[PDB]
Amino acid sequence: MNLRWTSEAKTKLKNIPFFARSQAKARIEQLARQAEQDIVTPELVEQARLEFGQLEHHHHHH
Repeated sequence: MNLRWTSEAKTKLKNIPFFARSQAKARIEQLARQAEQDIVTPELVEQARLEFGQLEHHHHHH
């Protein structure tokens, strides 16, 4: 069900907004499967956090 979260990854997950933490967790663990790893690094956690940052610049319109 869940993958192996590193201590650093756990901390990184905490740095993510609660509203999107479930969202991010789903992304992070899916990214781990993209690498076929059972253990998620804080780097994967950052990736999910970054992608949400890139796709959302607050004013999503012109």
